Amino acid sequence: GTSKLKYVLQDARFFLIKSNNHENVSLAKAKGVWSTLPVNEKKLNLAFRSARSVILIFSVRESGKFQGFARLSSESHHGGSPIHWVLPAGMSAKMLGGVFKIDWICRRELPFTKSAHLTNPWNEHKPVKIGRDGQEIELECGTQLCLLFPPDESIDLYQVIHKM
Ligand SMILES: CNc1nc(Cl)nc2c1ncn2Cc1cccc(C(N)=O)c1
Repeated sequence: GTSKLKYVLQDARFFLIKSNNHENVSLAKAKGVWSTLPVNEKKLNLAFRSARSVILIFSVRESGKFQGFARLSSESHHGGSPIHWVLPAGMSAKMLGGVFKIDWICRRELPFTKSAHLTNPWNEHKPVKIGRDGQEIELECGTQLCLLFPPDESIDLYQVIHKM
């Protein structure tokens, strides 16, 4: 069902994550980690303390889709085997230092064509697919967007609710 999902999304904050390549999103799904640029890293650390759930909604650039969504389980931390991110033109690897742990809520795709009726007040009411990496999505639009994804029956939200 969707009752536990709605509970997790209750009073959550939502952020759009734009990745330049599929390889890093695949790595994030396999390992439960994400790294972003320092400007967005600071925003996510502040949000993590402020909200019962912080949700990252992922979209690979030029894919025309979202690839899933996940909940932050930690603030960013440095120190660990450098994740073997595929670095775009000038990512320095030092800018992708700072690793957040995430718990996937949905690893299924959603095409942008399915979200065309959702606009984001925090980005001038443009369609929610439009936005830069780290753009915050207002609560009602973010909740609706997450509910549009196909159910991911491989995920049990029971352990996620306990992190809360
Ligand atoms: C593992 N984390 C990531 N992996 C990849 Cl492949 N792309 C990411 C990313 N995080 C943000 N992006 C998008 C991006 C790429 C280069 C420059 C900017 C800029 N704002 O100038 C933004």
